[PDB]
Amino acid sequence: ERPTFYRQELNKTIWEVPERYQNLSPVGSGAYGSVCAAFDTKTGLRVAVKKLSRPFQSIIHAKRTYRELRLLKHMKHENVIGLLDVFTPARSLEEFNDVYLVTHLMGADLNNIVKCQKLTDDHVQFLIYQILRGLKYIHSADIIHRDLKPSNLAVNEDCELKILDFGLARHTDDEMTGYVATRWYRAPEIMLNWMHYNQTVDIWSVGCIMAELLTGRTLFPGTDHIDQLKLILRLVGTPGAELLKKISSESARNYIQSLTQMPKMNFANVFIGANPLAVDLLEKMLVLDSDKRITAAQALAHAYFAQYHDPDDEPVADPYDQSFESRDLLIDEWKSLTYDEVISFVPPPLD
Ligand SMILES: Nc1ncccc1OCc1ccccc1
Repeated sequence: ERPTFYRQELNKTIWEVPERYQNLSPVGSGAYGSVCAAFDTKTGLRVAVKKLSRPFQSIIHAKRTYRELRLLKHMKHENVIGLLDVFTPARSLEEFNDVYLVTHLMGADLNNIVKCQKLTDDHVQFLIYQILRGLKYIHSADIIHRDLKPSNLAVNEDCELKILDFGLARHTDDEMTGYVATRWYRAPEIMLNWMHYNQTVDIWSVGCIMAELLTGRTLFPGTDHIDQLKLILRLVGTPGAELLKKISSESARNYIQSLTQMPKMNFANVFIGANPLAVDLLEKMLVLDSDKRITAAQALAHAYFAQYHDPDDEPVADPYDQSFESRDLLIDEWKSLTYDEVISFVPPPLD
């Protein structure tokens, strides 16, 4: 039942993994955590294996670990990263200390691929279609990604795309500061914390990505939070009184009102030469009032995607119980929860 493990040291650390995984080779330069590429001899799949660092060192870290495992176990969709395997060399709860996770090896992300360059309209159609397809799935389970950007989108030779690296740990203030890609795709309401946010923040990110694929340029490359807000408001216009009401921070509401009023620009003269159907879709995504943005399910039926739309093949997710987020537990309790999820894991059918 229990497989045989073997040990080796790599650039760093003792890795201890089932024999099925061969040819471990350090990847990412540690940008993704401690990650090795490998070949899984049981599936024939090229895989990424992550060893979690100090998963249970604190309450906050124990919960993070549990959170990532729960989320990865839930997701089963062509356009979303899933879990191939999860293991520990530990034989009991008492000795449980390390957690390893296994997924498809991704090669190129959309960032380091389309760096500084425009795509053809049919490629924009197909890439945005798949993002919205994965997002309909994610949103139907009441999961919000929260951090969509080109670097979290993986694409292979045949233009096939998966969404990766969900928002699982809140960013520091410093990484959100200045002229940084980490902030350029973020909805204004969450960038300035105007109000309680919801899944519609992801649709704002999609519009920012779509614009960039059409022009080859960052849509809102702000030098800081406030510079970025000015770039946004110049395009979509300053808030009307209806939206101002919904901003529950008095200080933010007050700052917005200090600004000279501006009308929404003509998108056809911004995105010169673009498919009129693409322009129409951009206007429906890039709307300041989040209540009024188009949803993923609605966008999928938009005429821009007539080439790819298939209502019988755009599935939704099983319900996802997130009650644990409200829950306050000891380190050892989070750890015991995690062990149960490791132990109960069943791999996906190879078909
Ligand atoms: N899939 C990957 N491809 C290349 C480098 C890193 C990758 O993912 C790291 C990972 C593995 C397991 C769970 C979560 C993240």
